[PDB]
Amino acid sequence: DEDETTALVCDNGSGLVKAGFAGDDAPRAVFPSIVGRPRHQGVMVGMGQKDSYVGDEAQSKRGILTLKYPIEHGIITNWDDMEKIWHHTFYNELRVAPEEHPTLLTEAPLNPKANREKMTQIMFETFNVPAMYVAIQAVLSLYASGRTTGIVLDSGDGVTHNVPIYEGYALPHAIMRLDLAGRDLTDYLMKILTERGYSFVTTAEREIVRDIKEKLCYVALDFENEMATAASSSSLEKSYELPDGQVITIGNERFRCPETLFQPSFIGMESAGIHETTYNSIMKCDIDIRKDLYANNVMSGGTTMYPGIADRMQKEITALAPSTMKIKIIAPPERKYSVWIGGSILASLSTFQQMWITKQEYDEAGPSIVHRKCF
Amino acid sequence: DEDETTALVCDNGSGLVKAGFAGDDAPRAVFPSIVGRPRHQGVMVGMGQKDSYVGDEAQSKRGILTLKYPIEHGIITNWDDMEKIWHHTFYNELRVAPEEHPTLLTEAPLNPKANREKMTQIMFETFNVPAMYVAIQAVLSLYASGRTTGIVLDSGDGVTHNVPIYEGYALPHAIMRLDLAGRDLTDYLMKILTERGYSFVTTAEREIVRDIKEKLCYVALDFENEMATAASSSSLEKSYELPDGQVITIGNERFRCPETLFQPSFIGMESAGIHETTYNSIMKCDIDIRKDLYANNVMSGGTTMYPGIADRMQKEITALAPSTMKIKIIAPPERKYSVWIGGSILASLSTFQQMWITKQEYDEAGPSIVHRKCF
Amino acid sequence: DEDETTALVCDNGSGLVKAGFAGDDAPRAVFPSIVGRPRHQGVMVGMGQKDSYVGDEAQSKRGILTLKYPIEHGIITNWDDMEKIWHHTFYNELRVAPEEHPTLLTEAPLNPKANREKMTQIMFETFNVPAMYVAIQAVLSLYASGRTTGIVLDSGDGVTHNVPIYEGYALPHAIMRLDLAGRDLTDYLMKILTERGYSFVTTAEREIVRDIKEKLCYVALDFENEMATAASSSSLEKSYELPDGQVITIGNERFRCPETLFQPSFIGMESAGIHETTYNSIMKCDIDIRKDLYANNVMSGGTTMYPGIADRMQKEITALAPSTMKIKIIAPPERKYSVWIGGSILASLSTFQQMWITKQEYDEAGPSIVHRKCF
Amino acid sequence: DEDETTALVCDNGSGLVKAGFAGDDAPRAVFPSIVGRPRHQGVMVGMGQKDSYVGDEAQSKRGILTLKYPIEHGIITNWDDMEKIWHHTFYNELRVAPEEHPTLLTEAPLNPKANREKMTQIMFETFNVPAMYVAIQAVLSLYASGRTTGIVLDSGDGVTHNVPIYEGYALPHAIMRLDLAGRDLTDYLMKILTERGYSFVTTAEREIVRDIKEKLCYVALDFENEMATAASSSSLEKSYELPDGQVITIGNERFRCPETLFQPSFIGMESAGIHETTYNSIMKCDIDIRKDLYANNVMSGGTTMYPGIADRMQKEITALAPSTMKIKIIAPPERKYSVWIGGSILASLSTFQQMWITKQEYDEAGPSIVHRKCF
Amino acid sequence: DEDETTALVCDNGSGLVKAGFAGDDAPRAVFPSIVGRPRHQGVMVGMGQKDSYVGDEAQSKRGILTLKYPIEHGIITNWDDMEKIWHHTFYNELRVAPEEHPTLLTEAPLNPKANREKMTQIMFETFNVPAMYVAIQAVLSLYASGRTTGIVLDSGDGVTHNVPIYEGYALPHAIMRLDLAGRDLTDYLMKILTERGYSFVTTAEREIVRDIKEKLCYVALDFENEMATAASSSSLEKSYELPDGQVITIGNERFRCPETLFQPSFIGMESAGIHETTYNSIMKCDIDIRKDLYANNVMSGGTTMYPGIADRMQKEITALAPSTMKIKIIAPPERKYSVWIGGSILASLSTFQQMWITKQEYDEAGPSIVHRKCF
Ligand SMILES: Nc1ncnc2c1ncn2[C@@H]1O[C@H](COP(=O)(O)OP(=O)(O)O)[C@@H](O)[C@H]1O
Ligand SMILES: Nc1ncnc2c1ncn2[C@@H]1O[C@H](COP(=O)(O)OP(=O)(O)O)[C@@H](O)[C@H]1O
Ligand SMILES: Nc1ncnc2c1ncn2[C@@H]1O[C@H](COP(=O)(O)OP(=O)(O)O)[C@@H](O)[C@H]1O
Ligand SMILES: Nc1ncnc2c1ncn2[C@@H]1O[C@H](COP(=O)(O)OP(=O)(O)O)[C@@H](O)[C@H]1O
Ligand SMILES: Nc1ncnc2c1ncn2[C@@H]1O[C@H](COP(=O)(O)OP(=O)(O)O)[C@@H](O)[C@H]1O
Repeated sequence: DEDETTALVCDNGSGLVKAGFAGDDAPRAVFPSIVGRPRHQGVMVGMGQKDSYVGDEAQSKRGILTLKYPIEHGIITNWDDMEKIWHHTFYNELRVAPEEHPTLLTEAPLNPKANREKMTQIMFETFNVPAMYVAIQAVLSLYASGRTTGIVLDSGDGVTHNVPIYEGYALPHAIMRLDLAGRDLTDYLMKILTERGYSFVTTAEREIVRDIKEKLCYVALDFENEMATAASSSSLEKSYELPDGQVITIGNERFRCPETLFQPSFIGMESAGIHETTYNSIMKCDIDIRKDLYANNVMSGGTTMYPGIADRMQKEITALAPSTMKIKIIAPPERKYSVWIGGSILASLSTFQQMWITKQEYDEAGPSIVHRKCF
Repeated sequence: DEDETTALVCDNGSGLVKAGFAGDDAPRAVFPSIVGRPRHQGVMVGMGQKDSYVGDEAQSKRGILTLKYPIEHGIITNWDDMEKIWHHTFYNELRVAPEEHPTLLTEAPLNPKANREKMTQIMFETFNVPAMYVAIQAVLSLYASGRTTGIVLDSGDGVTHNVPIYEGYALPHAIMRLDLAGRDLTDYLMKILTERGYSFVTTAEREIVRDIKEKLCYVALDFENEMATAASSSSLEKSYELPDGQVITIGNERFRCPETLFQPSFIGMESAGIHETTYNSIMKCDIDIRKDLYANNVMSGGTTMYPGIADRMQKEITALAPSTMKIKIIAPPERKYSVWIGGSILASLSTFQQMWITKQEYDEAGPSIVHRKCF
Repeated sequence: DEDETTALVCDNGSGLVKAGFAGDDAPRAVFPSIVGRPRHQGVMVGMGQKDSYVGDEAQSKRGILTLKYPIEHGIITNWDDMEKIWHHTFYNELRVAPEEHPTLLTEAPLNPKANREKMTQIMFETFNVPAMYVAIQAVLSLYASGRTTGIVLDSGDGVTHNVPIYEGYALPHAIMRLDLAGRDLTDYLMKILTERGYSFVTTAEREIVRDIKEKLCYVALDFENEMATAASSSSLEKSYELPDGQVITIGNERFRCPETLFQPSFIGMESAGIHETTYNSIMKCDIDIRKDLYANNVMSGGTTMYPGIADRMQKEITALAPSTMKIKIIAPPERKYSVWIGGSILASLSTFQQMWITKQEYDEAGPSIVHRKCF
Repeated sequence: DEDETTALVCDNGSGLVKAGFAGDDAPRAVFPSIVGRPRHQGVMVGMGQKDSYVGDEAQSKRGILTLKYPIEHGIITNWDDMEKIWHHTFYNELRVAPEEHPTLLTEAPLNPKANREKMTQIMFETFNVPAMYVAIQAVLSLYASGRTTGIVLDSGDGVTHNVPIYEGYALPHAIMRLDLAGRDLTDYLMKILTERGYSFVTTAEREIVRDIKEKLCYVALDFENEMATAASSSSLEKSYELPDGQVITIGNERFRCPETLFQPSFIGMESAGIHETTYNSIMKCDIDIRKDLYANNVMSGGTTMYPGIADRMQKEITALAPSTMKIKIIAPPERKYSVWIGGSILASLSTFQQMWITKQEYDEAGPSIVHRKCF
Repeated sequence: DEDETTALVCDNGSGLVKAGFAGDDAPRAVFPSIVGRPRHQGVMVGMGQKDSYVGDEAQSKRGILTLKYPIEHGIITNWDDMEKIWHHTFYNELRVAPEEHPTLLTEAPLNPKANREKMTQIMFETFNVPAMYVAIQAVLSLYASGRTTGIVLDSGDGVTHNVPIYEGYALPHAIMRLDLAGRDLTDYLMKILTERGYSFVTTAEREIVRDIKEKLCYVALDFENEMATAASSSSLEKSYELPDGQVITIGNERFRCPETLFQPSFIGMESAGIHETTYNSIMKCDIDIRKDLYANNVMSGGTTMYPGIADRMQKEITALAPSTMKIKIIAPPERKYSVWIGGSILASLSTFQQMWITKQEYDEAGPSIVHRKCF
């Protein structure tokens, strides 16, 4: 730094802009991926001294704002804020120039192809960065576990992926991405608060909804059996005092939202459970490889941190998995910051310098340079 | 070794690469002739530590690989892999230099003229081997036994040979070759199983078919009498559990594939079984040899070790053979390494040392040294 | 009929249930072979008229039904409906008694051996028909075309066969069958639409996928060469309006799924396309057979009605064919019902009166009569 | 004819049933001596309309058949077809009744004595023929040259003969027959295709092998000297494009198979060269007769039509022949049809009517009438 | 021997090397004159144990050999091997040096002038032999019979002799030699089986033929009457189970082959009968010599031992010989060693030692010392 290239590590995901420096094991800046916009209206004389709201600063105020989500479904809908997000990352959190170091940002797999170019364009040309790489999300989570073969089950905010990866980067398989992760479960809960009685309509309390979900809603081994227990619950029934005033009694609700993740039928969707994809991708592969795919079940992303998520994959997996192989869940103590931890690993590499896309490359090999390095 | 020339004893055949040192008593290194290649696909950051997997290292994996077979019919299909094989044999499976040992390899009788030269060349030019000879397959099973005359029914893995042998070795007027050994039987077993109800499409589980064959498909004493027992299947069936959650009950199939051995008509092949050729080759031989050819029916190679295999040649041969000579089937308890063990004995003789072709001789007489020394 | 024995001709395969009578030029009753099942749910006042939908009746509505396919892989996956399908054939769509006429059905090559009997047993024992035979799929397609010698590339409606045929009918050997089919392709198109930007899921729109395939998706002469022309689409992009209200611009898609037929490598499957097998099967054959196989490339089945596929076989076939024999495609003008037409010819011969199984033989000799006649 | 006896001329040899009429110089029917048998198997509806295959009709199809050889080694193994051969000759080629004319067939010298009777038996008694004679093969070839003393060297398909004949029919000498002619050379070539690399196993391509031999494989003056020339051949090395697809490179092979005829050591036999028999038979005869035996070296039969066969007998003969006599090869422009040309000569004789065996004679002088006229 | 000079007694003839010492009663060492040479070829590490198999050692094995003959027609055809034949006879069976013992050999009457000297030369010059006499062959059977005068019909194996012998030394006026004995009979049996339906031409199995002749083949009483007995078959045909399971029914052949002895006419020889020459030589002699010549028709040599041979000469002789005297066949019990016994006698008298030629006498009067005593 100031004479060494030394990159950053940015996991500009759809849930947290997990930024931090190269070779670190903690992301310095962690702040949401919601950009805020007013709705309070009125006159002014004094003001909040802002009018453009970004990350944690956006989050701060919710009572005066409607919280827009720049990245939905791994597609960045609004690019105008993205320079300013990254200006909030480099200048205003990490306290660095875009010029001093590259920037490793994340690509959510099977991304819309125009975004890959569009992003770089904002960086190099408009925000002068010496280099950058838009890595493949899921792959970074493999390296985080220290695994080098397995089935990476990354359920981050916006997208879930069942990615079988081999020692050397895999050839197209049933490597897949699906929207069914954390945001979606946030949107399901609100459905179910509609038939409850408690009111939660807008963006501003939707984030509060996402909070009520994360820290309580344990993953039932089977919904139906804990459903019957709901009748004379004692440990299923507790009140989650809303931390700004209200009691939010949650009975059946607690293991109703987590079960939805693996059974999209509770929404009224036809999508496959994430444990179905697990079977599909592993069975497809040669008989002698299934043993190691089922041995190494990597489960990263914050969504796979609900209480009792671990014991859920012990029956779900054994269902449509044979008796000819060991079945063992890999779930590292922390796993929310999983794509960011992996990029840090790459940045400790000097080959990643030459596996990243240079400033000069953009002008020298046209815009298609992007897809030339990310394949 | 390390003090004397002391060769290798190598059975570079199409079934097992039976490697070892000369003067050794067993092939220390023994591993099938399979070259592995990827098909993991997906996201790789790890590495299987090869791309062109070979031998035992390939054999480990089956679920990540596709299995090529480099010597088919005792004919080296691709010599480029043979080069990678020997680089794995000498250096990494025997942990010796070839710039030290001579090498005894095997030749399936009556091969292409080129194989003999192609083999010698890779040895002298690409391993600087002090000397080597690629002795003639079937003949060696004769030296193993201590026998000096007989009819060698070497059924290796792609090739069957009816070599009536004498100490002044038989001329090409009695010796015969026909493709009908072990690999050819494997692709029939699955054939008749496709209509059963199990699937053997990919290569890696074709190998599994080869396993099922050896340790459960016994040779029918009379196909027709065991066919009739099929009405009351009980002794017929017996499940071979395959650990991917399946059970493989095999009925008439257990003895159906072995009768194909003796009747190529079920293949669609118009050729004669192994018990017919026996007659042909003795009837070609001189009258004053035929009683002892029948005394000395040597039945070698790993294919001729299925349960009940030997006893079929006690009734079939005797069928259209005379009743005027003592029929004794010579089928030792072990005849897998019949060629390998015989190849040790010759590699412990010093006249076989002067019978084999030195490094320098190859420059003195070209590639053609082979056919100048051996025929 | 009712005054003549007049059999049926039924192509009870993976296509439609093509029924009609012996010596008919068309299958008068034609309705598919998908079976429909309810899923309307809730309070119900009337009824959907039918409980289980069969044939055409099922195909009609899909928005109230979830669509089973009782026959997948040429393996009858559910027998219970087959009974109503033949009841739907004779009684309500041709309005005859099964006891009036015999029945000619199809057997796809290397069917499971129980399926052959199972079918017969419900027909003869549970519906009674004076006689019936389950003829061999491909062989009928030869006589339909009018040839008597060639390479029949009968790609029926779920199952592909490369049958080199002669005046005598080929023995198991270079007659092969493979699952690699239109219905399999259907699941490859929906696959690629994920982040590309379209959505297809359920059963009811899987059938629409099959539609999008047939009438717009033509096979590239070489994918890679029309792929690059994609760069600016003009001859690629066209719109397929889908009823629901939504436009389906298809660029590369037109020839991307169709190439996958000839190239299961893009699926992720190790298997070889059907034109590789065409070479394989011909090199397997004896040389006094090969000149007429390339000379008369008979291209049968509903898969060779795909647009730009015949022209695909002018370069695919000619590629690894000797220039020592003429090569010329025999393409019939229509060949979807090639197996039905050919079976009609057989049901219009009297030699067939003795080539079929009479009702009474089934009770008289145990169910192995099936395999006694169609071996 | 229809009032004149007028015989046929039939050379029912082991290579061609050379039939034609009396006094002709062309055999009308010439067609092989191979009777065909199926091996294609299968079902049938249409068929080839035959199931018994005979001569050229047999030859036609090879891809559906295995070609049996009724006459091997001048011994007719299958008599069942022989009526049908002769029915294919008289009725179906020459277009005559067996009753209208006699039939002159050939006896290969030193024939198994039961065959002479066995043949007549089929004719007179079962196929009513007014007369017949089974002439002595070699003798007919003498008359063809117009010679009346010499040494007849008939190398037809199955048997070679060195027959010294005097003006009047000879008294037993070293008049001999040997199997070493054309068929045998066909069987040697296949040996040598085994060590080449090209595959030719069965009956069906063996006839093709016989073709590759006849029209290319020139007779070396000395093998060994043209062997050295093989190194940088230009006129020795040419490719015999197989006329149904393949190139068949033939180098050393060309003058390797023809040299075998005179040197049985290349097989691995101990038999005498045909030029050794020449010395033996001539030297044995009185000193004053050798001059005319060596003057008239008659070389008939198709086998003695390879290119450079003529110049071969100019050194071979002079080797062990003195300086006291002229040495001159008699080899008529055509000489394949040599036994048939000679019988035509006999049939222009009216003494041959009385030197043939009458219908009536068989019943009137028992079966031994046969050996009474042929001595 | 080691106590007296004691010669050998050798009746060095074509049918056996009848060897022994002087003073013995029978030849100990008896073995046919066959020299073996390899013929199976090939490469080797084992061996046939000789490469110039000779005598008893050659006769044991035959299946790996081609059999040279060194004395034919009682003319020693080759001397090169004869030396080696004696090197196995003297050294290795008689177990003594020829550098240490004299030698009684045989002279077949009327040998060419070199033969008498050539034999003797290898014994004096190369074996150094102390003394030797090569007595005259036929004469010895005379002394063996007890006779002093008579007509010796000495028929060993190569040479038949009609020797009238005087009390002393007869003169040439009726002594004759004709080559027509045993070995000729052998080539006629294999001859007459070829038209019958068998082959046994080659040397290795010719010896077997020779075995069949001697212990089976009996001379008829007259060909013509047992030729008429041929009508019935019961007394003709009888299977000669030849070890190898080859059953050989032979009818007229047992007594068809022996007649050839008395009749060269079936060979095609214009030479007359050996039984004709007997009369001729006695009709040449004076009347005061014939009465006792007919009293003494001495019949010696192993050819004169077929059952039915002797008794035939009571009808043959009396046919064209007078009835005024006693025709008595002196037919000894056994007469295979007939020449060996006569030499044993002579070699048991010391005056024959003194009638024989010492070593030094060879140098002292050159090679012509031979014809000086034994002319
Ligand atoms: N401890 C937790 N238990 C279960 N779900 C959680 C937990 N932590 C985070 N999540 C959920 O996962 C989503 C946040 O994912 P995040 O890692 O920020 O996303 P991205 O990888 O898209 O940047 C949120 O919906 C949140 O509720
Ligand atoms: N019991 C058995 N009968 C038959 N095949 C067997 C048996 N046991 C092992 N085999 C297998 O069959 C094949 C025999 O071929 P092998 O003799 O090793 O061949 P090559 O001479 O071609 O190297 C081997 O692959 C071996 O593992
Ligand atoms: N003219 C056509 N071109 C392409 N496909 C067509 C055509 N006509 C009908 N189809 C539809 O597409 C499929 C044709 O191929 P299909 O018969 O399914 O073959 P396969 O044996 O490979 O499954 C059928 O499902 C059919 O309904
Ligand atoms: N032109 C030729 N040159 C050399 N060999 C030939 C030629 N013509 C025929 N032959 C060979 O001679 C044999 C055919 O002999 P053929 O006259 O038909 O027999 P037969 O007299 O037994 O009826 C075949 O092996 C064939 O290859
Ligand atoms: N006991 C026998 N009966 C009939 N033939 C015999 C008998 N023994 C020998 N012969 C035959 O007579 C010939 C052998 O004569 P032999 O005395 O050995 O000859 P030579 O005096 O030339 O050495 C052989 O052909 C043999 O088959």
